Amino acid sequence: MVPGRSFMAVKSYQAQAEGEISLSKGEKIKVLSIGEGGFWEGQVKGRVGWFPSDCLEEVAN
Repeated sequence: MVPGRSFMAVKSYQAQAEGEISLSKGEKIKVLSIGEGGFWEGQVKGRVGWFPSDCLEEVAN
């Protein structure tokens, strides 16, 4: 439900939809919105949109 802790991307992503955005391995993705399944909205070095959380991972380790 709209998390705060910034998650780090473990892999890059190539936007395919109209509201989808790309990603960058090692880039700190700041989630801003969420939906269902492994998909949610976030921000990456500027690029803010929708994308699969599969390419994202906590920043604990």
